[PDB]
Amino acid sequence: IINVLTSIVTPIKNQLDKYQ
Repeated sequence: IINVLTSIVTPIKNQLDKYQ
């Protein structure tokens, strides 16, 4: 679950990174 939750955060955080 934790690595999976982090697997969900991965794209979102990088999406933000790309957005910023």
